[PDB]
Amino acid sequence: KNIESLFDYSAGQFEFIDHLLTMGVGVHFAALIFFLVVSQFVAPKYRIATALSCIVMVSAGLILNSQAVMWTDAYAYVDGSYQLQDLTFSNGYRYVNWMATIPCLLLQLLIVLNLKGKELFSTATWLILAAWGMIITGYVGQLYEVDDIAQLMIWGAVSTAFFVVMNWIVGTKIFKNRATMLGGTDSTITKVFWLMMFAWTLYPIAYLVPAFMNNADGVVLRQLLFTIADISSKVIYGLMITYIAIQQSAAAGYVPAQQALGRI
Ligand SMILES: *C/C=C(C)/C=C/C=C(C)/C=C/C1=C(C)CCCC1(C)C
Ligand SMILES: CCCCCCCC/C=C\CCCCCCCC(=O)O
Ligand SMILES: CCCCCCCC/C=C\CCCCCCCC(=O)O
Ligand SMILES: [Cl-]
Ligand SMILES: [Cl-]
Repeated sequence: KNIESLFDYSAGQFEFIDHLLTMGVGVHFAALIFFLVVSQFVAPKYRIATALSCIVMVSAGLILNSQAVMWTDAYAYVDGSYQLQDLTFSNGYRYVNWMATIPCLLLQLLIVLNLKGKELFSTATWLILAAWGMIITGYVGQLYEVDDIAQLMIWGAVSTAFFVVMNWIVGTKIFKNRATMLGGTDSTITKVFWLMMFAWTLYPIAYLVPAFMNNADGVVLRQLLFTIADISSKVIYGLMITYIAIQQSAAAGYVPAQQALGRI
């Protein structure tokens, strides 16, 4: 059981959540068209990093669209407020989606870091195992956000341990392979690390909202934090990854990338 089910919502709270989720869909699908069109300017070595941004945009866009429809299915305006009907709304579906989206985000970073062969395969496997441990333990913890806050906290601590180990793998790989990067992207990639540290830390903050703001305004805050975090961790991040891919492509002599950069 999730905290959303405990409350009735004002028309203001209900409509704001619907608009946040709907705006989220729009931003991700608008970004998808950008990544699709610029993929032709990326060298073959990096083209999979731009394709992964397209995959993340549709995956995230579809979960946000699903959440928006589930939100409107679950509530109806009755006696002056939006009240729970027969259908349920939950954040559980986002956790399931992270099982696919987090590995995609991590893989596109490894590609632009110029990792290849055995090092790429072994780094991706450890990263994906750490990401899955984080997601599964978090998914279990949030099943107790109404019934048992102590259990939410302890599964949250286990999940945070996987998060910290994953961030150490990411940081280690970034600061080690920064020197292999072309066209000044050795500087850009350090900003990508900090963007990840910031954006990804908003998810455990949203996870703890039932512990510090268990009310209808807390429900709104959690959807707002997921909105900021999704746009930063998927869209802004994807735009930086694509910039890095095109810049390294042009530095390596890929003529469509040089022509695209020269045109802007
Ligand atoms: C596009 C979606 C992304 C980048 C999701 C990232 C999710 C996390 C970094 C989740 C982390 C969590 C903890 C560190 C503790 C509480 C449980 C989680 C799973 C919310
Ligand atoms: C990268 C940042 C992306 C985030 C964009 C989201 C912008 C819109 C967010 C907040 C505006 C504040 C709206 C006021 C909330 C009204 C409270 C209520 O529900 O009654
Ligand atoms: C119904 C939802 C409303 C639709 C939202 C459409 C607005 C799209 C605006 C921004 C999305 C960001 C797309 C990223 C392209 C990068 C642009 C750039 O080069 O700076
Ligand atoms: Cl190539
Ligand atoms: Cl997602």
